[PDB]
Amino acid sequence: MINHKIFPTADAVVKSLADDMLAYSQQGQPVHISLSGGSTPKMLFKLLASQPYANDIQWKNLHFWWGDERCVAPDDAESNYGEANALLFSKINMPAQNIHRILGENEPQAEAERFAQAMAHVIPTENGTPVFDWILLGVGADGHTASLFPGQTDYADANLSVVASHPESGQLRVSKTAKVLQAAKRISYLVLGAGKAEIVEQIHTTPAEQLPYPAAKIHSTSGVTEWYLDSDAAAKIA
Amino acid sequence: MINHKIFPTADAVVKSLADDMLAYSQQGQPVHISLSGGSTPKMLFKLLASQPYANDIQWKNLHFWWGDERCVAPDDAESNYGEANALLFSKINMPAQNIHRILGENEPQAEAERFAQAMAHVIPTENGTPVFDWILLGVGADGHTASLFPGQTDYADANLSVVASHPESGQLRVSKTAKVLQAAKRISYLVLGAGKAEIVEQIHTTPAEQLPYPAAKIHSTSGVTEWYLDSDAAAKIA
Repeated sequence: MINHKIFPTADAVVKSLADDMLAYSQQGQPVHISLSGGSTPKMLFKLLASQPYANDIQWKNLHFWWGDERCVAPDDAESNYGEANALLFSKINMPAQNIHRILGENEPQAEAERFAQAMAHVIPTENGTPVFDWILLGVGADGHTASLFPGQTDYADANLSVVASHPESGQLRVSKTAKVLQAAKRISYLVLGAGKAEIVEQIHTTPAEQLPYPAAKIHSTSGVTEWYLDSDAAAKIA
Repeated sequence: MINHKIFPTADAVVKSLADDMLAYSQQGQPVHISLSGGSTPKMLFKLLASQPYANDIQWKNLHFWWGDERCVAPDDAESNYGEANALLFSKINMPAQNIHRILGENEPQAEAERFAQAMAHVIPTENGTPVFDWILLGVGADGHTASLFPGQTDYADANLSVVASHPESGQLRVSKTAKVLQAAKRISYLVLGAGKAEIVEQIHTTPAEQLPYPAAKIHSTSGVTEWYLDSDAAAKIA
């Protein structure tokens, strides 16, 4: 199933995400959630750290993992974990073991392997692949998602993680592979702002086969693939 | 906000709707639902009458109304209520008082007025207009919804209901007006099958002001407007 949601504002998108985080936490069983970094996740973290979310969300039932992470120390300005910690985790009461950071300070190939083994060990699996309850994703102006970049992504990668490099900066990242995104119950591309209007129009109107964009090609095989836009991102299609 | 959902099968569409019907019923308070007739509602009624829905849905909390009704006796083949009753109501335990049919056997104008007063009396209002929790809508091959037909719909009608005549047969209907649809918390256009692919593509790609279709023009003002499609109806856009 595919679900496209167009909200009037970025704030409305983030509220809807926060409401879902709360609902997940009330279910009772562990919920494994994969986090992206960037401007929309930043907004989400700030709302989640505020009342009444900070108090009402049952953080003990939620597990945070990362769809990708920059290979820098967790206190570096470019750490996804570091930003989530600064805006959210340091402001709430959540079991430390429910936060599953990628070790960006470590040798990346061995870290990708440790990260993959942790996912497979902790998260319920289907055919050996961890099944996320929810993966939050970005879409770059180049169509990338997590750190799966156009022209670098092996869609038949059987591993659960990969070391990839940013195509412009050469920065190393540890990323989930497409396989893990495809295995998830629900993945949600959070695509906000005028800056994304053009790529939205391309993905919306063009067969995925004709595009080089990982975000256009990767969907949950048997679950839900969602596109969250605000009116600015949707301005060319709605 | 606008929500588009594309499901792989008609069964999956109606499953999603029945799950929502269940959840609505579990809030220990009245939920006002407006029903359309036609193939998809038909499928929904059969599912609602099956296990586990027949027994688990708290029918005492749901109130059913009609977005439109054919001005025929309730046991006539052409009655929307009559079909809902044959497929669902006669198979479940639901208070008679919770089923608010349009009296299709009666003089249509005085019936439109009775229907209007009945909605205004018991459904919480906003600026005088009853606010439906959920309105299920069809979209005809001509773009009509409820019994609001292209070229014959007064989008500025301040009344809550209207007598309409089918443009082909002259058959009389009592319909909600556009105003009631626009005031609802949630309206959901249920558009299934290859027969709808062409008009799905037209509504999808053309500004509503350039289209004569009521279903292209009518949305919830401050709530959710949804389009539920199957792969077949989405074939020209996805």
